[PDB]
Amino acid sequence: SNTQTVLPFTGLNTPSGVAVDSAGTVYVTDHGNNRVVKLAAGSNTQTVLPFTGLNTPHGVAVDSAGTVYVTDHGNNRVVKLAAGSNTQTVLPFTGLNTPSGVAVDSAGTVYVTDHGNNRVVKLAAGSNTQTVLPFTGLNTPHGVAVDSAGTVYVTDHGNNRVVKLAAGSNTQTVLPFTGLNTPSGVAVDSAGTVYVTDHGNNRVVKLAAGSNTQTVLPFTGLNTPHGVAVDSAGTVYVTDHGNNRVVKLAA
Repeated sequence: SNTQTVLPFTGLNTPSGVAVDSAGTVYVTDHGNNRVVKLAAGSNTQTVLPFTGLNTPHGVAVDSAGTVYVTDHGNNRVVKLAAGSNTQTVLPFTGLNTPSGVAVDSAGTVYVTDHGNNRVVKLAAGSNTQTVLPFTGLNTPHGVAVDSAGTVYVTDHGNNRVVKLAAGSNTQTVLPFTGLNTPSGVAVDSAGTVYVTDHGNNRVVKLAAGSNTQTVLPFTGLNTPHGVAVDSAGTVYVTDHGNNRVVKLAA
């Protein structure tokens, strides 16, 4: 599409993460206001999720049941809220330092970019002890995403690259993105297309599987975009952080 839509969130300040569930509900981390807000598809009014004690929250993810996972970055913790629940759960990660991105796979495993420790950790559903993914040489990583085979994608923000790690592998792969001037958000769709937000170039780029064709999505007027999400219809959502808005663009 060459039509982008500003979602009717209101009063955002320096928003970071965005996520979209199978029903089309959109969640955004309104980082500068210490809140997480959501818009149901077609809804006119945003609602603040009843998280408690959030401080400069960053990443957000949502699973198939509508559970919302948020990196409570200012508190070095990750919290989740089941749909309809008023009582958040603090996930039992340990030793986090300014965590950023969060993702959740089909098995309910939660992946967190432990940005301040240059590592990515994961926590299986029902487990109380995280594992460290064997990425190497990361520097201030930001976003994280996971596909259906369990392959994990991380934006290695400080090294201006996007790297991926298959489940059970020791060798990470640098993806053939070009001209990145520091990446932030990442997402992956069912076709294996990888989407990245490019901070210094104020743009969202996607990488087609196999061909490795890179295309700049025709968003316009972006200013320091942060989070990116993609829904089942292929529509791309970006947190336009510098402009305090969330924008979407159909394929």
